[PDB]
This record gives sequence, C-alpha cells and structure tokens, in this order.
Amino acid sequence: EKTLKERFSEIYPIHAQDVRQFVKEHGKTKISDVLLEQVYGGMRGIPGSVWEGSVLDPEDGIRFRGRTIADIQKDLPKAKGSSQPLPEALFWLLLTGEVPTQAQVENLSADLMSRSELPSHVVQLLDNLPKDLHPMAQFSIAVTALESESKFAKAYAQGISKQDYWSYTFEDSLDLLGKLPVIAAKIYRNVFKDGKMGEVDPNADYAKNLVNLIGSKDEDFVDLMRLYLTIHSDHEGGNVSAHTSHLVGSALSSPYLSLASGLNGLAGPLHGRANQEVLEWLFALKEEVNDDYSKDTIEKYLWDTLNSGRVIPGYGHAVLRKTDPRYMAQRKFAMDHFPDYELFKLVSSIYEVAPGVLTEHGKTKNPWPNVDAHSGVLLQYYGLKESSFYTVLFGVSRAFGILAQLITDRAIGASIERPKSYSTEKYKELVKNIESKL
Amino acid sequence: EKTLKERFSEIYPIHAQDVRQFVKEHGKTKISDVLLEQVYGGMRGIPGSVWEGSVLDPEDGIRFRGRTIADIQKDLPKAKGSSQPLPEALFWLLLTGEVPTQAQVENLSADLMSRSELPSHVVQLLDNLPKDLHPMAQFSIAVTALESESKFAKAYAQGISKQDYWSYTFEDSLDLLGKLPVIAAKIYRNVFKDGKMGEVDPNADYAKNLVNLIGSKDEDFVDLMRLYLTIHSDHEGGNVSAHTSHLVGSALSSPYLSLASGLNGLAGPLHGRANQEVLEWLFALKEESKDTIEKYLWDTLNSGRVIPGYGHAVLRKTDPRYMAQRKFAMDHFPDYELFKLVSSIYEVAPGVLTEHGKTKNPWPNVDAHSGVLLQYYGLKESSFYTVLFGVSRAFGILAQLITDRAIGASIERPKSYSTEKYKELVKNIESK
Ligand SMILES: CC(C)(COP(=O)(O)OP(=O)(O)OC[C@H]1O[C@@H](n2cnc3c(N)ncnc32)[C@H](O)[C@@H]1OP(=O)(O)O)[C@@H](O)C(=O)NCCC(=O)NCCS
Ligand SMILES: O=C([O-])CC(=O)C(=O)O
Ligand SMILES: [Cl-]
Ligand SMILES: [Cl-]
Ligand SMILES: [Cl-]
Ligand SMILES: [K+]
Ligand SMILES: [K+]
Ligand SMILES: [K+]
Repeated sequence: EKTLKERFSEIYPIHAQDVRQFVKEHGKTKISDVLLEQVYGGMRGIPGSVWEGSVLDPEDGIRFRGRTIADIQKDLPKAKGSSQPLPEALFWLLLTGEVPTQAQVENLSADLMSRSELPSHVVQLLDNLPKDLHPMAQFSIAVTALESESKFAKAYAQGISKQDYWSYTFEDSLDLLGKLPVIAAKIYRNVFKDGKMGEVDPNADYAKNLVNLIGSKDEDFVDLMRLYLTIHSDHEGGNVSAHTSHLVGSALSSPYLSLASGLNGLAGPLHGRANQEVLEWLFALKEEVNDDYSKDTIEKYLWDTLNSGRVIPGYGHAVLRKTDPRYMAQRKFAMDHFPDYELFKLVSSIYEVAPGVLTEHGKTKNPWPNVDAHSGVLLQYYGLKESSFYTVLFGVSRAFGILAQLITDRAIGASIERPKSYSTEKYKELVKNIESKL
Repeated sequence: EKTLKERFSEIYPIHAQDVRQFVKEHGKTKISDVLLEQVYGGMRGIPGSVWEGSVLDPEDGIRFRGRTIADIQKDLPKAKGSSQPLPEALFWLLLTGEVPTQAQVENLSADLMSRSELPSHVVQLLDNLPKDLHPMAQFSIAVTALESESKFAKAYAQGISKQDYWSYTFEDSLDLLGKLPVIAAKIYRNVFKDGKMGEVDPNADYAKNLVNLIGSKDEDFVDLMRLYLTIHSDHEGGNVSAHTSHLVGSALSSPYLSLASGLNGLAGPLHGRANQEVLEWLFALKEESKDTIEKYLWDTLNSGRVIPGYGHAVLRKTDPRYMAQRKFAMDHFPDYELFKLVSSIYEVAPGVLTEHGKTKNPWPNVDAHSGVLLQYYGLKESSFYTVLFGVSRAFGILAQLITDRAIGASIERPKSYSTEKYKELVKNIESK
C-alpha cells in the first residue's frame, strides 16, 4: 500500500491548483474589515490564517478534515487489541484528508520509531541541564539541538528549487516526530525520576513508546495516551503556538526551529497551562470542602466562586455552544476504567451542577466544559502527577497538527507572513485622515 | 540623571492612558479591508501590529521614533572618539521616545555589562555543543537555557499583579541584553577559535565588548559593529523576528523564550539568514562583467531560487540600511574587491529582477551589503553573520516587549479557516 509520502505527493498538487484557482477567481473579494480596536486587541476576529487540518464547528466541536470526535472514533483504525485510534492515524488524516488503513498506520508507526534514536549531543545536552530549568525550556532546547540533522537546511544550502522544498520538510517532520516521545520521556526521567530510561520498541506505536519510556507498562495508560495525544493534536491555526510555528516556517526555517518556536508559545502561561489551572483549582476545592462532593456543597462552592468575580476553570466557551466532545471522550474513558476514582467523582460532580449554576448566574454564554476540564484527572490516575510536565505532553500531541500544516505550506509555496505595523502616533494620523476623508 | 527604568516608569502610565482613550474614542473606525488574496498572501499590507519604536515607509525606509538613519547619526550621542551611533543609545530612544544624554548612555552601557556573566550551565552547554550545529541554533539554545534565571517567570508563579509585570520584564530584558555579546562571542570562540574567553570591560560599550570578546581591538572594526548593531536593531513590528517575539510574549512567555523564538524566525533564509546567503552566493559567483553577472542572476532565478539580499515585503526602493553600509565602505575602503562586486551587482540585479517580473521590489535590502563589510575586517565566517543580526534585533524586540507588558497588551490571536471554509465564506459574501 502507498506510504504517507507517496499519497501526499499525489494529493498536494490538486490542493495547490485548487488554491491558485480560488485566489485567481476570488482574491479581490473582501472577507473582513480591520477596525482600530482589533489591531489594539490582538486581531481578534480577523481571518488571518489558512489552516487546513482542523476547523471549530460551533455546534459540533472541533472537526479534523470534516470529522467530529465521534467520527474519528468510528472511522480511524485502532491499535491491535484496543478501541483507541492512534495519533499517527489522525496525522495521516490531517495531512491527506483521507483515513489510512490499519496497515498504513502500522507502517507509519514503524517509520517513526525507526527515526527515534537521539543523537549523542542531544542526550548529553539533556542529561546535563539543571533540574530547575523548566521542562518546556528543556523540550524546545532539545528540538533546536536537532537542527544539525535538518535535511531541509542542508538541501536549501545545496540550492534546491522551491518546488522541492516540501519533500525535505516532510522528511524533517517525520524525523522530528519520531524523536519527540524520547525527548519528552528523557526530560520526565531526568527531572522527576532517576534518569533511567528504557529503549524504544521498534514495533510499538508513538503513544505506547512514550508511556513505556516514561516508565509504565500499563496497557490502560497506553490507551489513555493514545486518546490524549489524538484529541490534542490540532485546533485551528490562530492560536499562539500554531501561528508562531507557521510564521517561523514561512521564513524557511526548518521544522526543528519552527516547532521549537511553537513550543515556546505553548509554554506561555496564557496558552498551554489550562490543564494545570483546572487541576490546581480542583485540589484547592477538595481541600476547602473537606472531601464533600455533594450537590449542595458543590453548588455553594460554585456560587461563591462566581459571586466573588472568579471563573470556573475549564467552563465557558467563546464560540462552541455545547460540551466539548473531547471532554465527553475523556469522561467516557474515566467511566469505563475508573468510575470510583475520587478525583473523577469530583470532576463528575462538577459536571452535573456547573452548567446549571453558570446559566443562573447569567454571565456565561456557553456554560459547558472544554478538554482541559478533564485531562488532568486522567493523568493523575496513572501516576503522572507532575503538573509542570503537562505542557510537554500537550506539545508532543500538537506537534502533529503543526507539522502537518508546515508540510502543506511548503507544498503550496505559501509566502512569508509579514503584515504592516504602525506606532500609536502614526495610527492616530491614519485614523484622523480616515475620519476626515482627506 | 534618571536611569532608563526611572524615566520609563514615568512615561508608560501616560502612554497607557493615551492608548485607552484613543481606542475608546476611535476603536470602531475601519483602518483596512482584508481581501482573500491577503490571507492567502502572508497578510501583506494588513495593519496588524502596534509597534512604537520604529515605522517603515515603503519609499523612504525605516524611521526610528521619526528619525532616519542619518538623523540618528546626528541626534544620538556617540562613543568617545567615534562618529558612529551606539546601539544602546538607540535602545533608549526605542523604549522611551526620548534621546538620552551622553552620561545616560554610559550609565546604561555599564548596567548592561554588570549583568553579562553567564551561568555555569550555559557555559557548559555551549562548550559541549557540536561545532557543526549552526551558530543560530546554538544562540537560541543558550538564550532559552537562561529561562531558569527568569525574574518574570518566578514572579508570575508567585502571583504578582498584572500591573507589576513590566518591572520584571524590564529586568529580564536588561539581564538578557547584557549577556548577548558574551553568548555570541563564546559561540564564535568555540566554533572557530580556541574556546578561550576574555573578560568583559565594565566601562566599554556594547559593540566594543562584543568585538573585544571575539578577539579584536581594531578600532574601525569596533566602529563598524556600532553601526551594524544600530541599524539592524528594529524594523517595525511586522517582520518575522519581531512579530514572532511579540506573539510568544503575548502569551506571557518570558523575554528569554520570546527572544529565542524571534531568533528562530531570524534564522530563516528569507529573513535574517539572507545575510549568510548573500555572502555564499557572492563567493559562488566569484568561483564560477555585466554579461557574466547577468548570466549568474538568470541561472539563479531559472533554478527556482531567490536572489539573496534583494526584494522586501514592504520596501519598494533601495533600503536606506543598504546605503548606510555603502557609505561606510566608501569612507573606509572604496577599493575593496568584494565591495566593488556588490556595487557591480547593484547595477545589474534590479534590471534582471524587473525583467523576471515576479518581485514587487527589484532593489537590495540590508542583507545585500552587510556581510561584505564584516569580510573586510576578517570576520570571514558567514555562518556567524545572523548571530550578529540577532544581537542587534534583540534591542528592538525587547523594547516593545517591555512596552507591551507595561500597557497590558492583548494576546495576539486571529481566526483561521480551511480552504473549504473560505470558499463557503466567499460564496456567501458574493451572493449578498
Ligand atoms: C524579502 C522577501 C521574502 C519578501 O517576500 P514577498 O513580500 O512575498 O515579495 P514579493 O511580493 O515581491 O513576491 C512575489 C514573487 O517575487 C519573488 N521574489 C521576490 N523577491 C525575489 C528575489 N529577491 N529573487 C527572486 N524571486 C523573488 C517571490 O518569490 C514571489 O514569487 P512567487 O509568486 O512565485 O511566489 C522576498 O523579496 C525574498 O525572498 N527576498 C530574498 C531573500 C532576502 O533577501 N530576505 C531578506 C529580506 S530583508
Ligand atoms: O522588515 C522585514 O520584513 C525584514 C527586514 O528587513 C528586517 O526585519 O530587518
Ligand atoms: Cl489551542
Ligand atoms: Cl492562544
Ligand atoms: Cl470607519
Ligand atoms: K547558501
Ligand atoms: K496567534
Ligand atoms: K511577520
């Protein structure tokens, strides 16, 4: 059967021609205004990214190439002996728009694992970094240190044509993906454990390799990581980490430098820590309520939180009008594996009463939980209790969506991202002339 | 006299109130349209950034707080015995909008040098990185490794008020700036020399300490570095490195992670790494008259490659940073062979690019002329040239980051769609 690169090589020229024809016929059509408040407000609401792999459906949640969470659960092949799709399978879908066969996924997993050996200088670098250097900083350092392996950078120096960029971008992306579970596990073992790490199983999948190297053989934990890494793999192109990766990549920096920059964006406390924020809030609630999770006790705690001017972390969507299907998938995992786990009972008790309380409070348009309201409790159950590592896991997942778009951008020859800026003094002059009309 | 931090603490509340009133009274005014071709064309022409220190005119080039490069050479204080501007003097102007006195610049240089000592774990990591790992990758690695020292990161975890973010951002920024010449010289000495490092002179300026740590006390080389680090320091808010640093910083990553990300964008061959690409392209042409130059330009274009150092996203005429560098060469070494080659290409390349018919700007940018000046003084290792660009551009990057935290600027987060969804959006727009 065709490999991922072979199938992509057949699909990308069709997409490239489609984009060229679309811009030729409709490029002059106005799709938005830019108001002054938007340039001073982080460009909120401005269409500013072409991102093929995922789009948020306001009724049905995130869609990956048109498929909801329920669709990917039904449609993607599963690991042998499991009901969880693999993140490798979703990566195939993100890049091609097509669902791979089980045999195609197995071959892709084997290709990734064949590329998983860290160069000696990266092992040495990681082993000697201080334990107080944050795991996300260690992560982006290690990814950047792989730039010496970059096939795109070496080929660009040899003078390849623009029409060939995508091929080397693809190879660098798979080389990088193959190493992410090893980098992440090495950081985990060095910072939080004894530094001792096993070896990659050449027949294991990406999530299984990650969990085994982190230090667990529990097949249910493997299944949890397959779920976690699938559902976090992509969420549009406007968010800081996806946008940063696209921007750096648009200057023809390699996938290593592009992903490292995206990871630094994900490391920002306003972007990649929602899981940890929920967990901290759950722990503080548990202490304050003295382990009492009854309806009356929880509702009073939620009313006091909202009445004091604070939000319920993980609840309330700007756009999505129902519970995130990624939340429901994690709830189902907990219901099927550990329904009596005390921390899950707290999460579930909140789910039963929070939407009603938020609705009556009247300050939350879409009073439903997101993926981050449920992820930490599942990680805690399997012993991954070190919350300062959670964004590393997020990056190991989101790298799939980031690299899929980076390959696509090189395949279509997307141009450098370079908007215009002005100072406040010059915006005042611009606005004065617009309002005066001359 | 007032320190930079003291003066900034007086001006930022006034800027904050000014922005708030401006957006309150004029926020609904439309300043641009977004056409489909712009979202599919890198957002070219979209006003998408607020950036105070510098504004780029397509015809006239860069202005720093309203001043051209020539204005900067006249208005800012210089080092003793020198006619070149100091980058730390421009940094003062970028952050405050005001020209520092000579004594204020000297005090700022001394503060930067007082913060220049690298932690042991950073020295050790640099000493152990392979010599074949590109210097820009080593540079962003070293900057990221300083995150363990971040005062902003520690204060944020301790729960400081949003109103106090700027103070820790400011301290991290000056801590980081003070270390950049040491990191850059360490990379140079390790990769190309014996790895041995001299000591920082507490009383020398930023560019002089960089050149001295690289190993040279040539006074004209020091003057070149003063000019180089000044003119590369900022190019408004929409260039890839500045924009990347703003984006990452807007999620409250520290100055270390924001700068490291900006450096990774600067490392792209369509961005700052074009200065290495230019030197390598010049040397390949030399190894291989108007006819021979024109043939080499066409052979490059016909191979599906860009002419490095020509074109620009915004500029539509010759870059004034190119002219400032030509002027330096005319005043110091007009007969230098590599300078004459760059000048000979300037006579031929714009015509070829115009006939080629693709670029919107057939004129050279800063990267066409920077490497040749470094070559004159014996800095022959072109894989180091973008590190120097990064040492400079950190000034403009960090000035805006401090300003952004002082005013509480928003997360940058536009909306994306797939091509399938853009088609639906366009169809509905055109039906109405
Ligand atoms: C700087 C640069 C990236 C700006 O990109 P841009 O805003 O999209 O430029 P344009 O609008 O003029 O691009 C239109 C076309 O002309 C081409 N072009 C632009 N500058 C070119 C150059 N110096 N050589 C060859 N082709 C060039 C572009 O690749 C593009 O081709 P395409 O339609 O097939 O995709 C571009 O000019 C470039 O690649 N320059 C060479 C690298 C360089 O010197 N970078 C330093 C910039 S300070
Ligand atoms: O302005 C740009 O887009 C690129 C450039 O010249 C710079 O950043 O110095
Ligand atoms: Cl996101
Ligand atoms: Cl975001
Ligand atoms: Cl208007
Ligand atoms: K080259
Ligand atoms: K963004
Ligand atoms: K940009």
